[PDB]
Amino acid sequence: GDAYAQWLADGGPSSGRPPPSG
Repeated sequence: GDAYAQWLADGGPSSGRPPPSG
């Protein structure tokens, strides 16, 4: 899913959330 694009924008792992799968 497009959630990964936002996940990286939030600093990736730094954000404090699991990387979306699809």
